[PDB]
Amino acid sequence: TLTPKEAVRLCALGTIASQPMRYSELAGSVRHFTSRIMGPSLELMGISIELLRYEGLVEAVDAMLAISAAGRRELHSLLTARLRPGSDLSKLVVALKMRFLGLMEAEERAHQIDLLIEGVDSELARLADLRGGEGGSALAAWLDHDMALLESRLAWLEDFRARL
Amino acid sequence: TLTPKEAVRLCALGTIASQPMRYSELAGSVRHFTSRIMGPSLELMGISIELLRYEGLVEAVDAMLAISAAGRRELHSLLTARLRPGSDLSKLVVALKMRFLGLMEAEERAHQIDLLIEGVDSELARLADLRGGEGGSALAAWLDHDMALLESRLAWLEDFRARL
Repeated sequence: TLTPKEAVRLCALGTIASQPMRYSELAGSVRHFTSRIMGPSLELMGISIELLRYEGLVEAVDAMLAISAAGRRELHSLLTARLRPGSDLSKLVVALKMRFLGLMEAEERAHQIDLLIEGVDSELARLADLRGGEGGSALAAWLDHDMALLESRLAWLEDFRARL
Repeated sequence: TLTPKEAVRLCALGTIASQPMRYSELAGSVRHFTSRIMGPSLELMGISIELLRYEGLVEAVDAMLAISAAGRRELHSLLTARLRPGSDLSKLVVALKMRFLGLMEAEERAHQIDLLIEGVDSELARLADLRGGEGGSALAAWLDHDMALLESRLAWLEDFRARL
């Protein structure tokens, strides 16, 4: 499974592999893509595009940049790597909140469910932003699917909240 | 958002808060619960139940143990903490695989989708293990819901694989 720095690198190397770009454009794109999927991700702000040029993964010509042979190998290595159910700890935390819901006071239980609804709403809005009409891509297909499951989760949470 | 050590602590403190238990029983329960939700989680093996007794969060009477006043405060603090879309990096990694699917060779694309199916299958089996008949709890309700969304994801991935 990839480290957060490797996930950001995968995003940068894949983005630059399609078409050459200016440093500012690449940084802006990676920041937008990663933050729409993961939320603000403030811990990743230091993971900048400057290091890629340092290791010869990206080459020049606010400079216009492009991928290199070393960058393409790193790209394939990163891209063809396994996921894990480890590296999505929120599933455990939510499962623990559900399991120990009775240990909280009534008011606090309702509040915790309100917070989960707020989070799903927020996540749907970010994915809708990223999705933008005009399908065909694996990404557009995946985003439509992920949003459909999120809409079901939102309805389930609202049902739950209404039963409390 | 909680650290992995804090999530394991939440599991331990909530489990012991219901009924007193022997060290071995508590360790076994936490290991089973956390690993069914998160997969093997081999990096968390060092996060043992021994430290809880060290900080006075749990007290004695392979010793029989029980929660203390300090443990109950820590339990509430951990239990009433926000989640984040940060701390579930697999969403980004899968989104990146979908976005850059065209950059892989045809055989590798099919293989990557086979791996995602294998992961969802595995996750469903672990959650089915944890769920065990006899509803009513927030956890049973949440697990039935999460499994329903996972079954939809499995069907979507199989559809995707059949179109390649």
